[PDB]
Amino acid sequence: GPHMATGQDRVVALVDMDCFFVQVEQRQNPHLRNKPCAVVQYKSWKGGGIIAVSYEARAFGVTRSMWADDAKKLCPDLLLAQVRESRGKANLTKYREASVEVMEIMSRFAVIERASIDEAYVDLTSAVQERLQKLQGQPISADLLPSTYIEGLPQGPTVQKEGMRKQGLFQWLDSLQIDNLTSPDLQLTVGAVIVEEMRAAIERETGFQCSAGISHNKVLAKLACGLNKPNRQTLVSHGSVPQLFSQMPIRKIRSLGGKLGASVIEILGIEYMGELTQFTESQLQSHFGEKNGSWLYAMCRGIEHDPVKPRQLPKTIGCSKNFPGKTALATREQVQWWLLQLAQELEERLTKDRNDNDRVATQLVVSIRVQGDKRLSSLRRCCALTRYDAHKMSHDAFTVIKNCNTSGIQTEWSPPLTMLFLCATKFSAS
DNA sequence: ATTTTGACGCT
DNA sequence: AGCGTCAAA
Ligand SMILES: [Ca+2]
Ligand SMILES: [Mg+2]
Ligand SMILES: [Mg+2]
Repeated sequence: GPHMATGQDRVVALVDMDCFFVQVEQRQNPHLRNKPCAVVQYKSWKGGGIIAVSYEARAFGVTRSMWADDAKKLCPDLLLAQVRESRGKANLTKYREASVEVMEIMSRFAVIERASIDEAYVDLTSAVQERLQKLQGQPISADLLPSTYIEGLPQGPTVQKEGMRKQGLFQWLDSLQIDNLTSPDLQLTVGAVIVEEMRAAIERETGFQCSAGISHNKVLAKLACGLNKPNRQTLVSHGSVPQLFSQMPIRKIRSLGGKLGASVIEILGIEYMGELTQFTESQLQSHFGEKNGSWLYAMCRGIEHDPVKPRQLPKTIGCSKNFPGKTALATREQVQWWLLQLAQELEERLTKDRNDNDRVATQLVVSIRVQGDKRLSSLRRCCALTRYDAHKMSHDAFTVIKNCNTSGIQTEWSPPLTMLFLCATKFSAS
């Protein structure tokens, strides 16, 4: 009752660029704008593997992970842009730089947590309080929320999408109590006003469109973001949670898309997130462990406490290449040549990182997979990273993996290597 | 033969 | 420290 916390203390947004790599290529090549297009890596094997797809192409059924030849079967007029290749491998530099562009715009508004190359969480609590004192009890106009959906509305006693959006927003604003500065729904609404402004700034200054979720925690912000894509934002209030969760498959909640979510479904015999409310915390802890149990118990009620971490920069810098099927590396020289290629790209990125962000990596992680191994990594070993020098780094990696060669012969490597991975970690200020 | 990434938990 | 899980374009 009067003491049960409700997790309404923060305003958190999640901003996710729409079909990010496609928008990077469409900005660069206007011929691709407003067309079914996709971004592909490599070209030789089945036309390349698709990694990003415009909404126009998704309408034909084109997806990520599809081979371009197969996507062309679904969408004969599909346009393709190829990821740059350098030193024999895919090079993602253009997209990393466009991402930095967007994160720097977002950082002007608030503390952000970089969640991936194209997504960031935003803690808007303080900015919301400032906007609320500036507003001075003034009602919030629908005009300040031109692309906002209110999850769960309209409800109760037009057939076009934008009509429904405005009806729901009108119901929400009609209800709002702008008299109380501590009102969580008012705080979320002001959050949404700020996110509209941030999204406008991103589009004005980069050309890129994005979607956003606004709620009281990261999990609900992330779920909200996906409810109305592309180029829209969705507010998920605390009161919307019971109905939203009553038909929400467990796997849709972040961290439950894999084995743990599968076990929640199997062990408890449920399908939707709301059904979790019928278990005690101790029951959930018994099945899924103390940490997971407590998390599930609060989450199914819409409550989560994971903070938006102040981290705008990635914590590791890695380079990896697969050598699938018959291309697996079977000679010592091949292995050394590819270690050099990886180390040269890594050196270039590390040097740029040191100049831009005043830090230096101190550990080099080398990972390999051998033909036959079921796991993603067959071997992970670390060593000192003392100089941003590709020849030294490639030598150190070879030194640390050379004992993996079963082969009795000199020049041959067995079992053949199907993957190489170099990752610089453990950054220190410089 | 999705590939190339990046964060975080367990022990 | 090394391994596993979950997620991203
Ligand atoms: Ca995206
Ligand atoms: Mg995303
Ligand atoms: Mg995606």
